[PDB]
Amino acid sequence: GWTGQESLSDSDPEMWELLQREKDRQCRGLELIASENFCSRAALEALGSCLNNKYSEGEVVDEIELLCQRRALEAFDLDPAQWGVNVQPYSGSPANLAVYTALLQPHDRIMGLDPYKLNPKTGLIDYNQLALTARLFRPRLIIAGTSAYARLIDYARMREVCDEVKAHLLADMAHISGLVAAKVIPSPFKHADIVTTTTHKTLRGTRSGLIFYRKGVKAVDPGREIPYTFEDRINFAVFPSLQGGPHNHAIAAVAVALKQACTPMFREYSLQVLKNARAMADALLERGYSLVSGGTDNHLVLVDLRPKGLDGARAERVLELVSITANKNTCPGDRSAITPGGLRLGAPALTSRQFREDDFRRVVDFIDEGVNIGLEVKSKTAKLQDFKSFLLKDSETSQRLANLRQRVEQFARAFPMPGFDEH
Repeated sequence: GWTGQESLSDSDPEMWELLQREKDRQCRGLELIASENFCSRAALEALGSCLNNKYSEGEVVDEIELLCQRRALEAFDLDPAQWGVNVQPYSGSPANLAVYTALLQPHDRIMGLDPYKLNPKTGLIDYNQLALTARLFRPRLIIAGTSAYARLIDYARMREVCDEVKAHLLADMAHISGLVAAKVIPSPFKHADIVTTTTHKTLRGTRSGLIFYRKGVKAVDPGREIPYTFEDRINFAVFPSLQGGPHNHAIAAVAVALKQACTPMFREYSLQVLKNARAMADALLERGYSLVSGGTDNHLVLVDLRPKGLDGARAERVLELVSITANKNTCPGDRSAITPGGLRLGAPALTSRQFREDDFRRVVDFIDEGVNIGLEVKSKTAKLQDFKSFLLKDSETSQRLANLRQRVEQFARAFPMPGFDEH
C-alpha cells in the first residue's frame, strides 16, 4: 500500500469477501473427509509471519528449524540418539519421494498397499500373502500406510517380513499421525526404519511434510557398533536434490502444531476422535449399514453401500449437495474405480469443532436421509451423469435436497470453528 500495514479487508474488499464466503461455507458444512481438518489460528499466524521475508538454505531461523526438529522428536517420544528428522519437506509427497530416491537404486523392487492386498473376507491386510509374495519378489522397501483402512496396522508383523527379505520398512502415518502422537494408538516408530507424515490431517496444522529416520547404532558384531546410514542420503535427497530453500514460515507453522500435539488437551482431542469414530460406526450398524472390517479402531469408517443398493460416487454427490463432504472409496471385490462401492467417513474435522458422540449420531441420521434420496433418484435414472443432472433439474428432488441442506447447515453453524474469526 502506502505502508504495507493496511488490513486485507481495507486494501482488497473483493478478496476479503471471497474469504468470508469460503469461511461461511466451512462453518455451515459437515466435513467428513477423513483426511481433512481445521487449522488452528496459532499455526496460521506463524505461517503469515515476517519469516516470509527471511530467505535461507543448507540467527533466529536456524533456531526455528532446530526448534522444529526438536519439537518433532518430542511429539513422537523419540530419542535423538536413535531418530533424526528432516523438517524441511514442503508437503507430504516430497517427504515420500525424498525417501525412495534416498534409499533405492533404479529398477529396485518396492511393495505397498493397493503391491499387497486386503483379505476381502475380513477386510484386513492379508499379512500371510504379503509375506509369501515378498519372498517371491524380494522388495528392497515395503511401505506401511493407507488412507482408507479402519484398523490398526500390524507394524511388528511387517517388520518380520522386512527382517526376513532384508527390506527397509517405511511407515506412512500421514492419516493417523495425531493419534500416534497422543499415544491413543500404537506407534510405528517401534518397528519402522523410516516414518513419513504430513502435518494437516490429525496433527491439525498446515500442509507440510516430515521424514523421520533411524540414526546411530543399528547392531553390534558379535566393525563392532554397526551404524544406520539413512541420514546423509535422506538429507541430500531433500536439499539440494528435490527442493530449494525451506519455507521458514512454513517450518515455524509446523513447530507450532507439533508443540500443540504434546499437550494433554491434544490427547483428549485424540481420544474423542476415536470415540466419535466408534459412535459413528455403531449408529451406521444400528441402521443396518455394512462396514468394511465390521467397524473401526481409528479415525475413520469405511461404509460398503453395495448391500444397500447405492454406490459411493452417487452417495458422495447427493451428500455434497446437502453440505455433507465425504469421499467415495473402493471396497474389496469392486469392479469399477468410477462407481466404487464405498464411502469413507472420518471423525477428525468435526471433533475439532467440539462434536461429541451424540452429535455424530445426528450426522449419521442426516447421511441416512441423503442415501435415501440417492436410492430414490437411482430408481428413476440410468447413467451416472443422468443421476447427477436429475439432482439439479428434478423439481421434487431439488426441493427435498434443499430441505435437508437447510437443516444440515442450521445444525453445523452452531458449532465453533478453529482458525481466525472472519477469514
